[PDB]
Amino acid sequence: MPGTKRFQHVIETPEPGKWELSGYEAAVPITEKSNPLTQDLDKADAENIVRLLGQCDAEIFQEEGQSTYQRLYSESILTTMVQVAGKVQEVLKEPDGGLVVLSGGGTSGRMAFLMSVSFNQLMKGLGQKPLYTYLIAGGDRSVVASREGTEDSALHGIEELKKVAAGKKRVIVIGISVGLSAPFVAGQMDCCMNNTAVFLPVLVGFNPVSMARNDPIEDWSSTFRQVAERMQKMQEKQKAFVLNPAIGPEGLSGSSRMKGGSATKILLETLLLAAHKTVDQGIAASQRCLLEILRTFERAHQVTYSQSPKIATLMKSVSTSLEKKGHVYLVGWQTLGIIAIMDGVECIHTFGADFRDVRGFLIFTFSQEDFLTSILPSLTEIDTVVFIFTLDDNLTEVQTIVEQVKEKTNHIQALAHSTVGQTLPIPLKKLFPSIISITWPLLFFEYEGNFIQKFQRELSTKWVLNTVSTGAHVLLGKILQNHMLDLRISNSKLFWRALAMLQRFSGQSKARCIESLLRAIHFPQPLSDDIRAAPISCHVQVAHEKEQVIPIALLSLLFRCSITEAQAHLAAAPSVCEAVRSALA
Ligand SMILES: CC(C)(O)c1ccnc(-c2cccc3cc([C@H](NS(=O)(=O)C4CC4)c4c(Cl)cnc(N)c4F)sc23)c1
Ligand SMILES: O=P(O)(O)OC[C@@H](O)[C@@H](O)[C@H](O)[C@@H](O)CO
Repeated sequence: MPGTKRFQHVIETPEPGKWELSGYEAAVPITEKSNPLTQDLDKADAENIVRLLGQCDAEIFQEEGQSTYQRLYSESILTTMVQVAGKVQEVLKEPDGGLVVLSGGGTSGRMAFLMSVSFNQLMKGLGQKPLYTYLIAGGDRSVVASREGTEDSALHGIEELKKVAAGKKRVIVIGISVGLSAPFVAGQMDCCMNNTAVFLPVLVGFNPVSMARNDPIEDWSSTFRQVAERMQKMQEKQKAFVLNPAIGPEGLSGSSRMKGGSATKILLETLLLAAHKTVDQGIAASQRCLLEILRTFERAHQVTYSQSPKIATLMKSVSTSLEKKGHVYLVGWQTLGIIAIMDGVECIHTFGADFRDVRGFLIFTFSQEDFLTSILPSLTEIDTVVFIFTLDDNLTEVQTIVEQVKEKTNHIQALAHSTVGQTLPIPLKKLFPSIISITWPLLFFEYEGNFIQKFQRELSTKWVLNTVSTGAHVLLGKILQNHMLDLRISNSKLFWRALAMLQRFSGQSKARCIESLLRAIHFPQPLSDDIRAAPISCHVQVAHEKEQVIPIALLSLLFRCSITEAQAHLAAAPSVCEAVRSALA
């Protein structure tokens, strides 16, 4: 019948109580799983929220059991990291015609950008020509934009790759897809494997290859899984590498911007930084140089979450201000301001947020008097402003801005990073009662910019902002257990997550879940056989433009009613969330 092949590969909903015994749980990609830790994330008070996420973040460094999946510290993973370091050296010693591309969609693209710059800086601080570049799906504007649709073409990945790679004779392509999912990266990897004379592909994500996506990609013939499997075969002869430790589920299910993005920086900062440090010394990069770096990042989690109490407070404030229809400002310097901007933008697609709700500023790129003349005017009693900087920053700029903002609102807070024994100028201190200062131990360091200190700081801020933005929205009641039910379907991945979420919460067959989702999407059009057989992109393109699709679908299924009926009931409920929970009892 129509739609049987489109949906053939969706696993059937199990019968009640047998989610485990059917083998269904074992098939959920680690990156899509419900993290047992956060099953009641929707009931946790702010303090618990910080704790539960700091703990989800911790799983990044948790060791492999004695049967189960390789992790970061597993010997097979570290070996792979060393051999890739190795290949990145060959290219470092031959910089004419050599290039290193970091590539992904969404937050994977954003991570790739930050790291391309950092390592380009390093090469320059040492007077050598920069060999790094990045690619992000949808081009360079995607870096600071919510543009979830752009990851779904393999040809557009290959195109961007052929662009930045022309003329070059040795290119290392680091494709980053947390879920081993993005067609944008899959095409790059396959192109690489078709021309190894020039290309060395390296795939980075956090599922076993047996859980890589196996869906048809609409402009292409292999699936991400086949690609990743061909890469794996090639690794024995060292012409492709798959670097894919399990780090455990996200605290918020499928929100791969969180642990996935952090583990991405962790994993590649470590490996690339080792690669540089050790070319100098004329030594093979070793499992032990990586280890040093890895353990440092691991201390960095402990140091960051030492400050948990004031992380929770900042959260409580961010939430209150969102709850009163107010807005949130994340102001910060150099690289930390970027991260601030990446985080606010990600709340748009993650939580259904207006871009003003949580937004970031680099000193988007609106600097001193400009910020004070444009943004400063229109503030309010109820708004929250966060200042994010290090004690190596233009602290004059800082205190100026804090001052004027002080008058507009009281809900300021700061995130301040120091080397131990640095101190706050006291006009800055008195301006923040409960300041969040993270003081870093002294560490020995090879290079001028002290890159290992940037990496620590960037990561620690990422964790703080991710945890704040995410738990603020959970406090508002927007999250259902540990799932974001009411997401906007803007790509094929998100279509499949919507469907799976409808199987999970309704408990009903796949045939019905699919029907109810396609009806909610395409309403007022009825389900014809064309619609049933359409490619997934046609569903996406229509769902992208609507509201509450997935809750309308769930209601229809829970009441056994039409879309007309479920819509009227959702309109008669106090809120989306109230209606859904209600129906679920
Ligand atoms: C936990 C919950 C709600 O049950 C859930 C959430 C999301 N996905 C699943 C799930 C369960 C079983 C298999 C698959 C397969 C998934 C899906 N693969 S697919 O697109 O080729 C196929 C069309 C579904 C997928 C997706 Cl959507 C993202 N990443 C990976 N690696 C992945 F395999 S998600 C998923 C389960
Ligand atoms: O890295 P992946 O698995 O290919 O995911 C790439 C993008 O879908 C993903 O980063 C998305 O933008 C984030 O909002 C997830 O929280």
